[PDB]
Formats: sequence, C-alpha cells, structure tokens
Amino acid sequence: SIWSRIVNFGSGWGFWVSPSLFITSTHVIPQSAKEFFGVPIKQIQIHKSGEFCRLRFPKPIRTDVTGMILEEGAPEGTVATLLIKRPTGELMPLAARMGTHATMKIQGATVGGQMGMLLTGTTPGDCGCPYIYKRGNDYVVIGVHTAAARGGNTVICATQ
Ligand SMILES: *[C@@H](CC(=O)OCC)[C@H](C[C@@H]1CCNC1=O)NC(=O)[C@@H](CC(=O)[C@@H](NC(=O)c1cc(C)on1)C(C)C)Cc1ccc(F)cc1
Repeated sequence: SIWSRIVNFGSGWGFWVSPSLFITSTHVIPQSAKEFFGVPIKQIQIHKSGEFCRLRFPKPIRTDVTGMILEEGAPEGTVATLLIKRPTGELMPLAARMGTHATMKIQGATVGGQMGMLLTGTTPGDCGCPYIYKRGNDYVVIGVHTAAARGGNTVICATQ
C-alpha cells in the first residue's frame, strides 16, 4: 500500500507523496540523469532545502496513489515510522521517537531537519526513505532519511 510508494532512486530511495510529487535525499538523487521515470529532466521542477529534495512532475506519474499530507517534521515526542526498503525487497519499518527540530551540522555541512531516536538499524543504502506517522485517521509524511549518528541510535530526518 504505502510501501509501493518507496522506490529505488539513485544510491538510495524516494517516496511518492502524490501522483506528481516525489521526495528524496539530496545525497541520493542522480546528478547526471537525463530523465526520471521517462520524463525529461528539464520538465521536472526540483526544489532543494539542504538534504531535502522534492521533484514535481508535469503530469501524474503514479495515478494509483492518493495525495498524502507533507509537513515539516513532527511534534516533539511523536513516535514515527522510518519506512526502510532494502535492496533484497524486505520491508523494515523502524520505530523512531522524533526529537528536536534544528539546523544541524553534519560532517561539516548544514542540514535542516529533525532528530529521532530508534526505539529498540540504518545503513548507507537507506537514505531517502520516508518518515511517517498517523494523526487521527490521516497518514503524515514528515521528511526523508539522511543520517544516523555513530555510537548511538540517533537518526536525522531532513525536512522541508
Ligand atoms: C545515506 C546517504 C549515503 O549513503 O550517502 C553517501 C554519499 C547515509 C545513511 C547513514 C549511513 C550510516 N547509517 C545511516 O543511516 N547517510 C550518510 O552517510 C550521511 C552521513 C552520516 O550519516 C554520518 N552521520 C553523521 O555525521 C551524523 C552526525 C549526527 C548528529 O548524526 N549523524 C556517518 C554516520 C556516516 C551523509 C550526509 C548527510 C548530510 C550531510 F550534511 C552530510 C553528509
């Protein structure tokens, strides 16, 4: 259902928020591609906020999916789900308690997002996978995976 919206993208993953909106991590988008999903790159309207990368296609690409709510992170303390897809195809939902929103230094670079704590991990191929949580009856996507700290269970969710 939601898992079909996570797709192989460059060195990582990306997520269909809607038929026309695809988000991923700046570290993962292929910089030399001439088209994405058959659409020439010039027709694709791309925005970048640090490690958050959103792609707006001129025409619906995934007509089978419904638009999902995209917000800038989650209320502090929200237990979200990092929806990890592995190249083996295995689905690995990882619970993460979301922490402070901040402008953070990560390997010298500035990135905007939200810290989280894996509850009970993540690997270099996992960047771009989405963080999601359920509010009422609505699913809400809050960002994409971009980093995880060594010597700890902290993960970084890049946000808009
Ligand atoms: C995914 C992207 C990737 O592979 O990039 C290579 C071009 C990858 C996922 C993490 C790898 C280990 N586990 C993961 O979940 N992301 C990265 O490698 C980013 C860098 C890191 O994750 C480092 N983490 C940190 O520096 C850090 C600091 C804090 C508070 O938390 N984490 C190491 C653990 C490797 C790539 C990146 C992201 C954003 C940047 F601004 C610079 C670099």
